[PDB]
Amino acid sequence: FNVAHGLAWSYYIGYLRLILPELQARIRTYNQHYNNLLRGAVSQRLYILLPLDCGVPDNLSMADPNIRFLDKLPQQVYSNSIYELLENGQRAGTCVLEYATPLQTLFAMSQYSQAGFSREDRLEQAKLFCRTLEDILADAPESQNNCRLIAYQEPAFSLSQEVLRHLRQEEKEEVTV
Amino acid sequence: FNVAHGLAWSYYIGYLRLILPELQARIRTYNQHYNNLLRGAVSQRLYILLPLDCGVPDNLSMADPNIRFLDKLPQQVYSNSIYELLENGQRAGTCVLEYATPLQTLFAMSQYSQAGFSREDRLEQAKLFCRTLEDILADAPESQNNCRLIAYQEPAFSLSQEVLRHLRQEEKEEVTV
Ligand SMILES: CCn1nc(C)cc1C(=O)Nc1nc2cc(C(N)=O)ccc2n1C[C@H](O)c1ccccc1
Ligand SMILES: CCn1nc(C)cc1C(=O)Nc1nc2cc(C(N)=O)ccc2n1C[C@H](O)c1ccccc1
Ligand SMILES: [Ca+2]
Ligand SMILES: [Ca+2]
Repeated sequence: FNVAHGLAWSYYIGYLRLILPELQARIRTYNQHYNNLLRGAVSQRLYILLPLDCGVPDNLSMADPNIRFLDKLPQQVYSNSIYELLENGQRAGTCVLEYATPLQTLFAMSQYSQAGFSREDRLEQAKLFCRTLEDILADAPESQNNCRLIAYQEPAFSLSQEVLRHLRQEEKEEVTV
Repeated sequence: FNVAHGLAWSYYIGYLRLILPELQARIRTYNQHYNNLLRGAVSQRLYILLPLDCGVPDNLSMADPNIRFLDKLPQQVYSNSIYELLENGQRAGTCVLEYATPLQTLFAMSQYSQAGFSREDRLEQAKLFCRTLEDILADAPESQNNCRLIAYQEPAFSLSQEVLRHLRQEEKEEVTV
């Protein structure tokens, strides 16, 4: 009994597979502007946050003030937000960012006593969710190239630094190959 | 590996548990009107259609012309539609009706070759989805009393007659106990 299997297939089949094909185009179009204006550039991939603690806030800035809302991404109806990642008050990167909503279900199940679903169970299923979604995106046409999973366990931490590490690695890969 | 487990928990935790508490109130309020006007009454439970063939049309009338859109249910934002069930052109019942959207995921997976998910698999998981959702609603507070699952296999059929059978049984139970 692994709720993560169905959660990952539902998230892919019912959302990612539908939104991702439009995204590269929406982002390029925006980047004409962003460039001419702030000489900036938004990464072309959807960055999906996968906190293993299944903590999804209503606004990213609350999880880290160095993650600042910049703009809504226009449509070519799906709402997607571009954020700037700050270091010492300076813009260090920009990207389309959002949390994987299925993790909220895992959180809610761990607080729903009738489910018999412990915090240990929640963590196990959050990891399984990440692995399954990775497997799906690996076999998937282009979708894998249109997004990046950012999974992290917080100790008992800077989310903006984690995202910047990925953005910088993404650029490195782009220019070296 | 059973995607139905996660589909059913996600459908409950992320939708049914959230909508059902408002529903009895929305329906009672509407029924003041419906009564004073057409001397009719809308059943107080959400009827969820669970076709085991995972065929979900964009409009109910296409699955059966004796299922006719009547009105949108007002809010106390969730969109819910009241339908009239016809027999020989006459109104025989009314209820809030909708398909269980997770079955669409099962359908899409059966057409997504990379999933390795056959029609046999789809049927097996559609049944498991129904059973799991029933189990969840059975342990759930009031939610079980605020909705009714209508699961059916179509041969190789009148959907309105299936729904009316349930509505009439529901009334019988109400008046006898
Ligand atoms: C069903 C897919 N899924 N499975 C799991 C598990 C988690 C998700 C998921 O995350 N879904 C989802 N993400 C969305 C993002 C936006 C946006 N970015 O504006 C808008 C709607 C979004 N939906 C909802 C979807 O369209 C829908 C389904 C049924 C009925 C109405 C709507
Ligand atoms: C996530 C829950 N789920 N799991 C499976 C599996 C199927 C469903 C499902 O059916 N979901 C759903 N049913 C909806 C009905 C209405 C209406 N009747 O207006 C509006 C939104 C509705 N959603 C979407 C939900 O709000 C949402 C999730 C993530 C992001 C944005 C929205
Ligand atoms: Ca956290
Ligand atoms: Ca059918």
